Amino acid sequence: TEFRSADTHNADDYPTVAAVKYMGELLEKKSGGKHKIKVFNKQALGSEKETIDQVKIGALDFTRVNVGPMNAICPLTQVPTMPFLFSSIAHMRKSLDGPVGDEILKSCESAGFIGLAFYDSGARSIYAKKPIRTVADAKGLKIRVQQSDLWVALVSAMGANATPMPYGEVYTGLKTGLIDAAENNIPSFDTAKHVEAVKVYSKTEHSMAPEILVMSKIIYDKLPKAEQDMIRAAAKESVAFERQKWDEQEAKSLANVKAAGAEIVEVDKKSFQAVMGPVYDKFMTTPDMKRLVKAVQDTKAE
Ligand SMILES: O=C(O)[C@H]1O[C@@H](O)[C@H](O)[C@@H](O)[C@H]1O
Ligand SMILES: [Cl-]
Ligand SMILES: [Cl-]
Ligand SMILES: [Cl-]
Repeated sequence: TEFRSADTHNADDYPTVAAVKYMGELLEKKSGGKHKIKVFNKQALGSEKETIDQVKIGALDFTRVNVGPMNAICPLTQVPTMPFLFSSIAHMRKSLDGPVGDEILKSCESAGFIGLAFYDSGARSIYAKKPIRTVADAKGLKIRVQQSDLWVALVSAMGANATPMPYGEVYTGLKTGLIDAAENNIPSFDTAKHVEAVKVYSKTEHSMAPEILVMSKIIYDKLPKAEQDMIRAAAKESVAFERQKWDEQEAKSLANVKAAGAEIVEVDKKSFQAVMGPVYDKFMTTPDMKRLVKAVQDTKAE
């Protein structure tokens, strides 16, 4: 069959878009040409929230979203969203590739989603019209976040005025001053054109919330076991491809925004980490969540 998958990003070569296209190529190979994936980027099939609901009801086969908008519907996705959980991108990758990530992926089935892969999304940092070097600088800042209660809390802990909005509304919001700031990785800051509106990128690195690729359980459950396995393998094998593309995009977008006049600022990251204890207290509240946070931070470096 020809499966459909959604992505919000406009660029046809954005790493997440390229990665699901690569997954499709692998699936064609593994299935002897039976199965294919068509990737609808440019939010053609809806916002992240909308596509999650379409996958839930089986109208859409796959969606590639960030964990943020999955925080309510698949609560263990909150774990890798948590601020300053991971010590480095290497730590994140090892954690997500191992038993922690695999358990989180499996946990979404209870809500109607087959979790297939985590893709890299770098670290998210504040961008605004002024430098945010300490948490005091963030006080009162009108900053967009994703549609997630955890995210509202995360940024509120900095003293900021968290403003949940869909991704597609952020560019115009920044241009018109409806919002002061937002937060994201550099490729998003670049490719969504947020850098056109605000130039100061303060490296708070306050989350490494990854992307998650999910399939509709309704659709998955009707496929033969052998074909379910092909899909899972193709997704898993696409992660290494996504990461190589992601590394390249990190560099390309950094060059783009520096050339465009962005001011990249180092910050007192401990200032921001020091306010996050209550976020763990208020969100990491179940045995599974506590166990998985601990497993992540018990992970040994290579
Ligand atoms: O902030 C957002 O809404 C966006 O952030 C990006 O990092 C992510 O790649 C998008 O899928 C979307 O979640
Ligand atoms: Cl395609
Ligand atoms: Cl969106
Ligand atoms: Cl944001």
